Amino acid sequence: ATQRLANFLVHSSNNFGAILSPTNVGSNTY
Amino acid sequence: ATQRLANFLVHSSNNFGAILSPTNVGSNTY
Amino acid sequence: ATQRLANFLVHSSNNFGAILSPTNVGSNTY
Amino acid sequence: ATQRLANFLVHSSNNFGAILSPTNVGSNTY
Amino acid sequence: ATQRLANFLVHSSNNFGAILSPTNVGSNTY
Amino acid sequence: ATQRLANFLVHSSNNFGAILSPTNVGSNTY
Amino acid sequence: ATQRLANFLVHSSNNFGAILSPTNVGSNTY
Amino acid sequence: ATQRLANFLVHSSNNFGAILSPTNVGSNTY
Amino acid sequence: ATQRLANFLVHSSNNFGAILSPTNVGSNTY
Amino acid sequence: ATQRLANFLVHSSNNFGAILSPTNVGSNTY
Repeated sequence: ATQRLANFLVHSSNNFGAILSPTNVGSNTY
Repeated sequence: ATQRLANFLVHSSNNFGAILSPTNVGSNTY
Repeated sequence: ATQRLANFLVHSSNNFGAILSPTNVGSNTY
Repeated sequence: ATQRLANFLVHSSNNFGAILSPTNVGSNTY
Repeated sequence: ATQRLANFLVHSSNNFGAILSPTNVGSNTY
Repeated sequence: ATQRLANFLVHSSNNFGAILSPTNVGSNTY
Repeated sequence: ATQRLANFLVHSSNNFGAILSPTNVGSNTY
Repeated sequence: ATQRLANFLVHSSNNFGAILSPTNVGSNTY
Repeated sequence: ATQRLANFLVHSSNNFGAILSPTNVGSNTY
Repeated sequence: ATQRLANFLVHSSNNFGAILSPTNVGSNTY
């Protein structure tokens, strides 16, 4: 059992409210 | 069992409310 | 058992409310 | 059991309120 | 059981309020 | 616009690999 | 726009590897 | 825009490796 | 924009390794 | 923009290693 993972960015959330408008953006390139 | 994964971005959510308008955007390129 | 995965973006959700209008957009290119 | 992980950035959250507009951005490159 | 992790940056949060607009940004490179 | 939701459990995922065998189980009752 | 939500449990994930076998279980009751 | 949420438990994750077997359990009651 | 949230417990994570077996449990009651 | 939050407990983490088995437990009551 082997895994090779190239460069990355990791995040996580939960969010709740009366009004939600989180902005999440990313434009990564190979 | 082997896996090779190129560069990536990972996120996760759950969200709830009276009004939901999260913006999620991404335009990655090979 | 082998897998090769090129560059990618991954997200996940569940969302619920009185009014839902999440925006999800992406325009990735090979 | 072996894993190789290239350079990365990791964050995590939960957030809630009356109005949510967190900005999360990243544009990492291989 | 072996893991090799390249250079990285790690952070964590929870945040809540009436108005949330945290900015989180990063543009790391391989 | 009104919604009434009784007690519940919520989860979400994405998963991938060479071999996948996640177990998800639940037996809730009214 | 009004929502009423009874008692609940919320979680979220993404997971990946060579072998995946997460266990997720719940048996909530009304 | 109004929301009423009863007692709850919230968590979030991302996890990855060669072998994954997280256990997540909950049996909440109304 | 108004939100009312009853008593709760909040946590967050990211975790990774060769072998993952975190235990997360909760049995809250209304 | 108004929020009312009842009594709560908040924690956060990130954890990683060769073997992970954190225990997180809670059984709060309304």
